[PDB]
Amino acid sequence: DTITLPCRPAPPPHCSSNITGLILTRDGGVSNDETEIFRPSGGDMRDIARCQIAGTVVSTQLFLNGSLAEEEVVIRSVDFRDNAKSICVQLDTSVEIDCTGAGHCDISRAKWDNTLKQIASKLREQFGDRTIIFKQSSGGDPEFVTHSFNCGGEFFYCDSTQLFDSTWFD
Ligand SMILES: *[C@@H]1O[C@H](CO)[C@@H](O)[C@H](O)[C@H]1NC(C)=O
Ligand SMILES: *[C@@H]1O[C@H](CO)[C@@H](O)[C@H](O)[C@H]1NC(C)=O
Repeated sequence: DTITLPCRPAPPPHCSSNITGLILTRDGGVSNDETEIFRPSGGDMRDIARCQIAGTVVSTQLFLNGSLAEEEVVIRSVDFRDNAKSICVQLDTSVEIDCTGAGHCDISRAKWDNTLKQIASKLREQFGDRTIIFKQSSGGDPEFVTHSFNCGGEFFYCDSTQLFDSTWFD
């Protein structure tokens, strides 16, 4: 099985990338459900220091191409206790996005799931034994809410509401 994310306009095949990390923002679990909600960020991915892992392509939410870890998912922040501070996520293996040109870029469901199992068990190291909920960016504009990227001089905007709709370790 495969996660089919629609994008506008129809991304060319050469815009296939590797996901090598992502910026998350805890809202975070503010007055108790024994949970933590995390959402992908809509902010500039260079407006977050101590996450100097981006290569060349301009994006939001995830890092297309760019730097990987030595061989364990590494999650960092300037202060996890402050929810205004974004969380840097750097992978160890990259999940490939295959843009076929029709209108959607595709992700192996199995690859994502286990990239999510590792992130959540890393977040669970920092914050402890609590439910890690992955959810959609909660707005701002039609830009913010999507995974946007630059490829061939143009911006493509992908409905990323599928990658972030999970709960781990209830
Ligand atoms: C993505 O994944 C691996 C990372 O080592 C790389 O060897 C491969 O060439 C990359 N392919 C694409 C399409 O990004
Ligand atoms: C990322 O790297 C691959 C392999 O070099 C490249 O072909 C692809 O176009 C890059 N992705 C983007 C969005 O430019």
